[PDB]
Amino acid sequence: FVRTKPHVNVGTIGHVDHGKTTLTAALTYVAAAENPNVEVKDYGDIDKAPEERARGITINTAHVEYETAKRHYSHVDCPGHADYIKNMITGAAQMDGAILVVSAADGPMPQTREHILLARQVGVPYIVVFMNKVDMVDDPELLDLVEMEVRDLLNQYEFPGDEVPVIRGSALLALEQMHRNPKTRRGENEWVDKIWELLDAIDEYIPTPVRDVDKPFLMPVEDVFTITGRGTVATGRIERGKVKVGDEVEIVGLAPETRKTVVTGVEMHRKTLQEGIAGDNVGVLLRGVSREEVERGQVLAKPGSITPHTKFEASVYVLKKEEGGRHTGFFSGYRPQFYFRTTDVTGVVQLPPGVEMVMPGDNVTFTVELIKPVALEEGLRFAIREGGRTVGAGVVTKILE
Ligand SMILES: Nc1nc2c(ncn2[C@@H]2O[C@H](COP(=O)(O)OP(=O)(O)NP(=O)(O)O)[C@@H](O)[C@H]2O)c(=O)[nH]1
Ligand SMILES: [Mg+2]
Ligand SMILES: [N+]
Repeated sequence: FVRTKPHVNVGTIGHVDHGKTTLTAALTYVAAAENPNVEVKDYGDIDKAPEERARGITINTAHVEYETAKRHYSHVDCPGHADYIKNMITGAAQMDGAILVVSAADGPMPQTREHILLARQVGVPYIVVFMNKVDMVDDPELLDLVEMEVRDLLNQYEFPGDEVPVIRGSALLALEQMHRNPKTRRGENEWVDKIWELLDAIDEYIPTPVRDVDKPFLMPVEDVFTITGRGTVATGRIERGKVKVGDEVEIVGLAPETRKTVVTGVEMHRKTLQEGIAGDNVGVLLRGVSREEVERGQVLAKPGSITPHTKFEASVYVLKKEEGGRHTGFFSGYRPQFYFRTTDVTGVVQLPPGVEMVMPGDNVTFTVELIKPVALEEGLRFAIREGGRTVGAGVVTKILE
């Protein structure tokens, strides 16, 4: 992996079937007619898992690479199915900016809201909107109506909704055009120009993040698998610092105790790296651990730079039924799921002696006790889900134990 341009992590979010995967595929084809380094990815190359073919939806987050003239992108395509929100969050947790896909035909839908909300509670700082399937919507009035709703929906979850770029296009027709002529450059085709229009927005609207490569190494693990000839790979986006082959690193969280290992390889999009730095989306080849000894939700950290915790105080907003949350309140003993970056863990809600009940729409402080240790830190935003439903959004305010 030779690096020439700044690197940025983007991805696709939005409601089920709105066209996130098709857009992703389209992006690779369009980009590759300019930059020959870009490897094109077909629809089936992205939704490739047997279970994805079987069920006809995206299930796993896929990582595709493309590039523009200005920057190198790692793109994380997420599922929109309500049942795979867990995966969407882990994808979003790797994004420096997200492309919210919204179908012009259907308008914003329940996971349009939930994905914006969750993107925030995993720190996604910027959103561009791609209004898709415009080739099915003749009436300009609705298109304006759809934009209006999306811009306002973003304003609710504290995104500059009146400001975000909203690119109107058709992911399918661009992708069809690139299939008919892969050498199709900018300007020759109106649909392919809409993708360029999207690419331009990402280039200019989504800024390259400030990344501290001097702080202790920290990579939240998004995934773990086995490379047949090499070993166990933990993947993820390096949050800070650097990792080289030969470094001792600690696997932190989700197990009773931390374990140390030696990095024996580092790869970004299958091209081996010498070193991995903050921002990079890498695979870290770990030694002496099977894929049963590392998992999604743990972090790789500079040995002893991080202490996992189980108990904290949070400032929490409980969603209203209208925002897709609970219809009724909960008491102490409520045992929902908590999502921090790529981590997902059961915790126990313990309210203050005065507080007997927490109602939807309430802002409240309580203390949470997790059933496994996790890499936490003051100020870390998180999400609460339970019963296939996002119920709350909070932030750690004080680490207790
Ligand atoms: N007419 C039209 N159909 C489109 C367009 N983009 C996608 N579609 C169709 O919409 C369907 C869903 O597209 P897909 O990319 O799978 O959506 P998704 O958002 O990735 N779904 P999921 O939430 O499962 O990941 C497919 O049948 C696809 O062909 C478009 O621009 N125009
Ligand atoms: Mg998809
Ligand atoms: N996928």
